[PDB]
Amino acid sequence: CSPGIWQLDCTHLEGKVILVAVHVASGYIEAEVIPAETGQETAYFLLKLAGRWPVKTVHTDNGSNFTSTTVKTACWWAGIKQEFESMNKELKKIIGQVRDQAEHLKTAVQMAVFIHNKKRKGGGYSAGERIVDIIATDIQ
Amino acid sequence: CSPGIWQLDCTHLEGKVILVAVHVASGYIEAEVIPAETGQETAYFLLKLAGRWPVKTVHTDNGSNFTSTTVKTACWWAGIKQEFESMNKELKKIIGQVRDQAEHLKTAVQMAVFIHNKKRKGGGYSAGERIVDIIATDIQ
Ligand SMILES: CO[C@H](C(=O)O)c1c(C)nc2ccc(Br)cc2c1-c1ccc(Cl)cc1
Ligand SMILES: CO[C@H](C(=O)O)c1c(C)nc2ccc(Br)cc2c1-c1ccc(Cl)cc1
Repeated sequence: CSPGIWQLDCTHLEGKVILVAVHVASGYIEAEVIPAETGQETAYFLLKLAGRWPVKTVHTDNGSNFTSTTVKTACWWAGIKQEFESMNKELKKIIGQVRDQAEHLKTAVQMAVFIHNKKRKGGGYSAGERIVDIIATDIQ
Repeated sequence: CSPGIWQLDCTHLEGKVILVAVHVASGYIEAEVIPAETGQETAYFLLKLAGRWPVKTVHTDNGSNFTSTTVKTACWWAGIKQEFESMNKELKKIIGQVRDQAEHLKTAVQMAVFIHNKKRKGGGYSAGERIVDIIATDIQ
């Protein structure tokens, strides 16, 4: 599985929208609570993600997510292409587990991302260790 | 220079606040436009950063930035310690250069972060390549 492949989806919780990007080869996650499922939020999230990792292609489970000119302009600019688990259920589990530790869901979501990315898998490395290892190896 | 060291500061542009985190050993940047310079925004940004990279210690040029219980609770939770260029001027340059390409400053800022992190330095690697190389080497 290519190191440049990400999957991006939205989930709903507490009337709010959680955008979840998963680095496919590693299981590493970035996520953000957005006010609305909009082309503009998606484009913005893509720019942010691409500035941080070498994002080559993005997949989704809802293709209509990527049809706005706003989104296609963000991929154009960042040089991203499209195509055309669930680690989303596990993230939601974690969120429920830490939910009480924070007032705002947005805070709980970042706690859950932290926990997911740092958890030793294979009982081995964490997803946070695997992404860095995968991308460095691909560089050299 | 230890791989776990980050510097975090706020700048002002267009009446808005830009929080800038710099990975010291590599020059890699993460940044975000926040509505207000608040303990809560800083804590939230720290949680997000720590979920993504192995953040051990954070430095700042304004120590009072880190005195709220809100912020100290985020470091406590994420296991971050404190202490007690400018690549901020260069980021501001980039921002001015792409400013016209976007309506919202927040969008321009992410474009500038992208450009900064992908630029081949030493004419060599980009900051995005160096951080991954530094952190992977430190893992193995
Ligand atoms: C960053 O937003 C937090 C939240 O959504 O609950 C928040 C907020 C909004 N207010 C706080 C006030 C005092 C203290 Br002590 C901690 C917080 C916290 C807080 C909650 C959990 C952590 Cl790990 C760090 C800070
Ligand atoms: C994401 O927020 C953008 C901005 O701050 O200017 C935005 C916004 C807010 N609206 C757009 C509407 C149509 C088209 Br085409 C592009 C955009 C864009 C846009 C601007 C630049 C890029 Cl690279 C991608 C999208």
